[PDB]
Amino acid sequence: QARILEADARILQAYANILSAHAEILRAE
Amino acid sequence: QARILEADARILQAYANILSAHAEILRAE
Amino acid sequence: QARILEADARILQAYANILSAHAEILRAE
Amino acid sequence: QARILEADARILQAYANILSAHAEILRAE
Amino acid sequence: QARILEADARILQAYANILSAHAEILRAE
Amino acid sequence: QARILEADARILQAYANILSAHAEILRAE
Amino acid sequence: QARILEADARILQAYANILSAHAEILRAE
Amino acid sequence: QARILEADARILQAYANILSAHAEILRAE
Amino acid sequence: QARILEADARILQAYANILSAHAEILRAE
Amino acid sequence: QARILEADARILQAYANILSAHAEILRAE
Amino acid sequence: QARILEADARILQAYANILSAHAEILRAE
Amino acid sequence: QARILEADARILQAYANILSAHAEILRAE
Amino acid sequence: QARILEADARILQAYANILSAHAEILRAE
Amino acid sequence: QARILEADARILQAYANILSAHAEILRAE
Amino acid sequence: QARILEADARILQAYANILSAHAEILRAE
Amino acid sequence: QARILEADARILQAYANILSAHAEILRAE
Amino acid sequence: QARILEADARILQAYANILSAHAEILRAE
Amino acid sequence: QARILEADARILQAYANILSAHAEILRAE
Amino acid sequence: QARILEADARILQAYANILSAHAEILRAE
Amino acid sequence: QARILEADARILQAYANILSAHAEILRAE
Amino acid sequence: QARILEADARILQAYANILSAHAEILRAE
Amino acid sequence: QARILEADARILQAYANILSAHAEILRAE
Amino acid sequence: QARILEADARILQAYANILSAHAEILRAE
Amino acid sequence: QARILEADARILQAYANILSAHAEILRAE
Amino acid sequence: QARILEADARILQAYANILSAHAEILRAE
Amino acid sequence: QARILEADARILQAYANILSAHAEILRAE
Amino acid sequence: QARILEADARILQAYANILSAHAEILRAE
Amino acid sequence: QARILEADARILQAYANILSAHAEILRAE
Amino acid sequence: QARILEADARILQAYANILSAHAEILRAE
Amino acid sequence: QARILEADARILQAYANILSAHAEILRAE
Amino acid sequence: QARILEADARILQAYANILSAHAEILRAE
Amino acid sequence: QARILEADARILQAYANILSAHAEILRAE
Amino acid sequence: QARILEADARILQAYANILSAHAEILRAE
Amino acid sequence: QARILEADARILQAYANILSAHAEILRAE
Amino acid sequence: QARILEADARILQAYANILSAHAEILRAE
Amino acid sequence: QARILEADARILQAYANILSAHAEILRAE
Amino acid sequence: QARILEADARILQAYANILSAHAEILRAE
Amino acid sequence: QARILEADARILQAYANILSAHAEILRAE
Amino acid sequence: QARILEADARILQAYANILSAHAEILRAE
Amino acid sequence: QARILEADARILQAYANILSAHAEILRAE
Amino acid sequence: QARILEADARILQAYANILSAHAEILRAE
Amino acid sequence: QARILEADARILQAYANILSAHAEILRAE
Amino acid sequence: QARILEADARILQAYANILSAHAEILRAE
Amino acid sequence: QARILEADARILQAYANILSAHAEILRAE
Amino acid sequence: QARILEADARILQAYANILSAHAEILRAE
Amino acid sequence: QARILEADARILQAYANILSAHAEILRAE
Amino acid sequence: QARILEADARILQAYANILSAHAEILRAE
Amino acid sequence: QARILEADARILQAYANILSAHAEILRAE
Amino acid sequence: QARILEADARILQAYANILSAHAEILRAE
Amino acid sequence: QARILEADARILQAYANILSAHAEILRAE
Amino acid sequence: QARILEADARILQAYANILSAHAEILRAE
Amino acid sequence: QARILEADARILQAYANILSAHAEILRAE
Amino acid sequence: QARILEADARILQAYANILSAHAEILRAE
Amino acid sequence: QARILEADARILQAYANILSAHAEILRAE
Amino acid sequence: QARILEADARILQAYANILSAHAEILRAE
Amino acid sequence: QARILEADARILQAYANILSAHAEILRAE
Amino acid sequence: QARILEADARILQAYANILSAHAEILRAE
Amino acid sequence: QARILEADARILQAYANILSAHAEILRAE
Amino acid sequence: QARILEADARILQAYANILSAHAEILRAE
Amino acid sequence: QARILEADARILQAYANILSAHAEILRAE
Repeated sequence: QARILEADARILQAYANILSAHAEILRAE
Repeated sequence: QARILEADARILQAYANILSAHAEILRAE
Repeated sequence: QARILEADARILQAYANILSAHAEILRAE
Repeated sequence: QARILEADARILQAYANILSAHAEILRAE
Repeated sequence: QARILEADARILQAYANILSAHAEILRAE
Repeated sequence: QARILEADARILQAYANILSAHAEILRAE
Repeated sequence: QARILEADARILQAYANILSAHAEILRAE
Repeated sequence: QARILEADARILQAYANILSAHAEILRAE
Repeated sequence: QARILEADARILQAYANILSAHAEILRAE
Repeated sequence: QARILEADARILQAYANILSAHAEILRAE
Repeated sequence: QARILEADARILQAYANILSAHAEILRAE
Repeated sequence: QARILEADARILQAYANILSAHAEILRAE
Repeated sequence: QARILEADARILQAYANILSAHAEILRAE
Repeated sequence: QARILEADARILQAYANILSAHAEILRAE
Repeated sequence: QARILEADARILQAYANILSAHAEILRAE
Repeated sequence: QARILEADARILQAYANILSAHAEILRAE
Repeated sequence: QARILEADARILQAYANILSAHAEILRAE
Repeated sequence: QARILEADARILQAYANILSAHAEILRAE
Repeated sequence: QARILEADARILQAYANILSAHAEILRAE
Repeated sequence: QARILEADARILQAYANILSAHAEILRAE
Repeated sequence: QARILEADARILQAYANILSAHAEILRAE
Repeated sequence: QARILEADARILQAYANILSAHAEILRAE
Repeated sequence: QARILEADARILQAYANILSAHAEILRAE
Repeated sequence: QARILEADARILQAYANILSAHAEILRAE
Repeated sequence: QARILEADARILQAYANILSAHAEILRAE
Repeated sequence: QARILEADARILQAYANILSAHAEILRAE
Repeated sequence: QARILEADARILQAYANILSAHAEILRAE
Repeated sequence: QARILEADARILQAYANILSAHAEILRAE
Repeated sequence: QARILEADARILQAYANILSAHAEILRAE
Repeated sequence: QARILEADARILQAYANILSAHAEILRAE
Repeated sequence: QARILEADARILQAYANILSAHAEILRAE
Repeated sequence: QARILEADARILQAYANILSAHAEILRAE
Repeated sequence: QARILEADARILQAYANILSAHAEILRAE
Repeated sequence: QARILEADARILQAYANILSAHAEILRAE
Repeated sequence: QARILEADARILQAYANILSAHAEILRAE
Repeated sequence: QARILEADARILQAYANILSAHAEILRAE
Repeated sequence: QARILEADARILQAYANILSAHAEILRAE
Repeated sequence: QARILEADARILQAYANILSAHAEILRAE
Repeated sequence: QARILEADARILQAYANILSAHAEILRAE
Repeated sequence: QARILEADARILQAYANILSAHAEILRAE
Repeated sequence: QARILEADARILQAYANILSAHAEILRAE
Repeated sequence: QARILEADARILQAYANILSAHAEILRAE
Repeated sequence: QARILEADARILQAYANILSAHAEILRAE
Repeated sequence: QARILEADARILQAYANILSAHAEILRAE
Repeated sequence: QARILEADARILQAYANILSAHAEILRAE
Repeated sequence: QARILEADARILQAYANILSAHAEILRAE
Repeated sequence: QARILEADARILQAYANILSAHAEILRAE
Repeated sequence: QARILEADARILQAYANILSAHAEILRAE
Repeated sequence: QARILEADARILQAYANILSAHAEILRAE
Repeated sequence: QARILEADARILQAYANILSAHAEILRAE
Repeated sequence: QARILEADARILQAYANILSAHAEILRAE
Repeated sequence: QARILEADARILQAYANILSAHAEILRAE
Repeated sequence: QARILEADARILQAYANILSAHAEILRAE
Repeated sequence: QARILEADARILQAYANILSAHAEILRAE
Repeated sequence: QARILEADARILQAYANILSAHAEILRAE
Repeated sequence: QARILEADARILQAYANILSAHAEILRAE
Repeated sequence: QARILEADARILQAYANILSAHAEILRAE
Repeated sequence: QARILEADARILQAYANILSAHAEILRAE
Repeated sequence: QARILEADARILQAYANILSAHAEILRAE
Repeated sequence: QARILEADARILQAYANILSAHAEILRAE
């Protein structure tokens, strides 16, 4: 069951990467 | 029944890989 | 389980970066 | 867990920056 | 945790700046 | 923590300025 | 903390000014 | 703290002025 | 603090004026 | 402080005037 | 000097009892 | 010096009782 | 020094009772 | 030092009662 | 140290009551 | 340490009440 | 350790209330 | 251990409320 | 062991709320 | 043992909500 | 003189109760 | 003279109770 | 002379209780 | 002569208690 | 003088109850 | 002669207690 | 002076109830 | 002669106590 | 001054109820 | 100043109700 | 005598429920 | 005598519930 | 004698509950 | 004799609760 | 003899509580 | 002999409380 | 011998309190 | 021998108080 | 020997008071 | 030997009073 | 006012005539 | 006022006639 | 105002005439 | 007033006749 | 304002005339 | 404002004339 | 007044006859 | 604003004229 | 008055007969 | 804004003229 | 009306005959 | 009315025969 | 009425036979 | 009535047989 | 009635057998 | 009745076996 | 009855084993 | 009964082991 | 029984260890 | 028993250590 929690953590890390990429794209202009 | 949980964990890991790939593609430009 | 908390912290940091970028964009004009 | 508190502090600082920027914009006219 | 209190103080200072700006705008007419 | 009290004092001073401005506006007519 | 008391005194003085202005307006007619 | 007492005295004087104005208005008819 | 007592005396005098005005109005008919 | 006593005396005199006016009104019929 | 002021408050509350008794005289009719 | 201020509050509440009694005189009619 | 401030709050609430009693005088008419 | 701040909150709530009583004076008209 | 922060929250809610009372003053007109 | 964080949440909700009261001031106009 | 996380959730919901109140400030205009 | 996970879900839903409030800020403009 | 799985489902639905809120942010623009 | 399977169904439906939310993110663009 | 009129209204409502009771006598048959 | 009229109203309501009791006698059959 | 009429009302209400008790005798059968 | 009539009312209410007790005898069967 | 008019309104509504009770007497037949 | 009638009422209420006690004898079975 | 006008509105609505009750008397026939 | 009748009432109430005690004997079984 | 105008609107709506009740009197015939 | 205009709109809608009620009087004939 | 006839109607409708229940017994086969 | 007939109707409806429950036993198979 | 028949109806409805519970036992399988 | 039959009905309803609890045991699996 | 049967019903309902508690044990898993 | 059976029912309900407490132990996890 | 059984029930309920307290220990985490 | 068992129940309830106090220690954090 | 066990229960409840006092120490912070 | 144990319980309750007094020292700040 | 009492006496005499007529009708069979 | 007492006596005599008629009807069978 | 009482007396006399007419009509058969 | 006592005596005699008739009916079987 | 009371008296007299006319019409047959 | 009261009195007089005309028309046949 | 005592004696004799009849009925079996 | 009240009075006078005209028309036949 | 005592003696004799009958019934087994 | 009120007054005066013209036209025949 | 009850009894007897015939038919196989 | 009860008993006997026949049919296999 | 109880007993015996048959069928495998 | 108790005992014995059969079936595996 | 207690004992023994079987099944793994 | 106590003892022994089995299972890991 | 006490002792021993197992598990880390 | 005391001692020893384990865990950091 | 005292001593020693550990932790900073 | 006293001494020594640590912490600033 711990694998589900690790997968959720990885999903949230991917979401954070998405948000950081969008922030950098917005700050580009 | 534990195999269902392992399969769900693998599905979530695949979703995280999808999100990371999309993040890298977005950061490419 | 601590990885979930670290991911949440990273998500909130990304949100703060988004807000700071929007603030700088608004202050540009 | 302290990282969550630091992220919340950064979010609130970003909100304060937003409010200060809006105040300066309003005082411009 | 003290950073949260400092951020709250900054938020309240920004609110005071907003109120002062509105007061000056109202006193303009 | 004293910064919170100073911010509250500034907020109340701004409110007093708002009330004084409204009083002057009312006394104008 | 004394600044809070001074701000409260200023708020009450503003309220007294409001009441005096209303009294003068009423006595106008 | 004495400023609070002075402000209260001014508020009560304003209330007395309100009452006197209402008395004069009533005695007008 | 004596100003509070003077203000209370003025308030009571205003109340007495109100009562006298009402008495005269009642005695009019 | 004597002004408070004088104001109370005036209030009681006004009450006596009210009672006398009501007595005269009742004796009218 | 709190006793003198408390006695003044008692006198005013006694007058309030006078007025309330008169009111419930009117109500009993 | 809290006793003097509490006595002032009692005097004002006694006047409030005066006004409320007068109001319910008017209401009983 | 909490007693002095509590007494100030009591004085202000007594004035609030004054104003509310006057309001319900107006309402009873 | 919580008592001083609670007393400040009580003073501000008393002023709020002042303003609400004035409002329902205006509403009763 | 929770009492100090709760007292700060009470002060801010008292100011919120101030603003809401002023709002319903404006609304009653 | 849950009490400190709950008090922080109460402070932020009090500020939210401030902003909502200001909003319904604007709406009442 | 559920209390700390619930308090974090309460803090974030309080910030959400902040943002919603600001939004309905903008909407009321 | 269901309480910890439920608290995590509450934190994520609070962030969802943050994002929705920001969205309806943008929509209100 | 149904509670742990239900909590996992709640976490995933909270992330779904995150994504939907972001979507309607994009839609509101 | 129906509860475990129902919880599995809830987890899968939560993932379905994830995918649908992502889809309507893409659609909102 | 509001009490006499309210008593008249009570008498008429009592007669209304008489008539309604007679009606539901007829209805019960 | 409001007491006599209120007593008349009570007598009529007692007769109304008589009639209603008779009605629910008829209804119970 | 209000006491005699109130006693008459009590007698009639007692008869009403007689009739209602008889009714619920009939109903209990 | 109100006492005699009140005693008559008490006698009738006692008979009402007789009838109600008999009714709930019948009901208990 | 609002009490007299409210009592008049109560008298008229009592007559309205009279007429409605008579109507539902006619309807019950 | 009110005492004789009150004693008669007491006798009848005692008989009512007799009947109620018999009823709850029947009910206890 | 809003109370007098509201009482007038109540009187007119009571007359409206009179007319509607008469109408449904006619309708019940 | 009220004493004889009151004694009769006491005798009957004593018999009522007899019957109630017997009832709660039956109930205790 | 919104209360006076709202009372005027209530008076006019009461007259509208008068006219509608008269209309449905005519319709019931 | 939105309340005054909303009250004007209510007055006009009340007149509209007047006219519509008159119309359906004419229609009921 | 409407109650007896209504009870007869209830008995017949209960028999109708009997027959309908039997019918849907036959239908469920 | 309406109670006896209503009880008969209740008995028949209870038998109807018996038959319907048996029917949905057959249907559940 | 309505109580005996109502108790019979309650017994039959209890048997109906027995049969329905058995039915939903069969249905839950 | 209604109490014995009501107790029988209670026993049967208790058995119905037994069967329903067993059913929802089966359903919870 | 109603008490013995009521106690039997209570015993059966207690067993029903046993079974329901076991069921919600199974459900909580 | 009702007391012994009631005590048995209490023992069984206490065991039911045991089982429910264990269930909500499992649920709290 | 009802006391011994009631004491047994109290012992079992005390153990139930033990288990519930342990459960809410687990829940508080 | 009921006293010994009641004392055992008291000991177990005291341990329950121990556990609940520890729980609310954990909750207060 | 009930006294020794009751004293043991008192000792355990005293320890429970110790733990609760410590808890509300933690809560007061 | 119950006295020694009761004295031990008193000592522990005295320590509990110590801790509670310290707690309300912290709370009074 | 005596005319009201005479009218009430006539109403009660009419009620007595109604009861006597019903008694004669019942005694006819 | 004596006419009211005579009317009450006649009403009670009519009630006695009703009871005697019912007694004779019951004794007929 | 006495005209209202005379009108009420006439209304009650008319009601008594109605009741007497109904009594005579019932006694006709 | 003696007529009321005679009527009460007749009512009680009628009640005694009712009880004697019921006794004879019961002794018939 | 007395004209309103006179009009109400005339309305009640008209209602009494209506009732008397209906009584005469009923007595015609 | 007195003109409104006079108009209401005239309206009620017109209603009384309507009722008297209807009474005469009904008495014609 | 002696008639009331004679009626009470007759009522008690009827109650004794009821008890004797019940005793004979019980002794029959 | 007084013109609105005068217009309302004129409207009500016109309505009274309408009612009087209808009354005369009805009385014509 | 002696008749009341004789009736009480007869009631007690009936109670003794009841007790003797119950004793014989108990001794039968 | 006063022009709107004057226009509303003129509109209502025109409506009154319309009603008066219709009344005269109706009174013509 | 008794004929309706006899007809209902005959209908229920016919239904019982139907059920007995169906039972015999089912028992034939 | 007893015929209805006999018919209900026959209906229930027929239902019991139906159930016994179904039981025998089920036991056949 | 005893026939209804006998029929209910037969119905319950048939239900017991059904349950025993089902138990034997289940024990067959 | 004892037949109902015997039938209930047989029903409970059948339920015990059902439970024992289920226990044996479960213990088979 | 003892058969009911024996059946309850058998039911509880069956429940104990169920629990023992479940315990053995759990201990198997 | 002792069989119920023996069954309760067996149930508690089964519960102890359940707890011991769970303890061994937990100690396995 | 001693078997109940032995079962309670075994239950408490099982609880102690549970607590010791949890303590060892906690001390493992 | 001594086994209960030994079990309580073992439970308290287990609690002491829990506390010692928690103390060691806390002292680890 | 001495084992209970030894267990209490061990519990208190564990509490002392807890307090010493907390003291050392506090002295660390 | 001496072990309890030694444990209490150790607890008090731990409390003294707590107080000394707090004193040193306070003296640090």
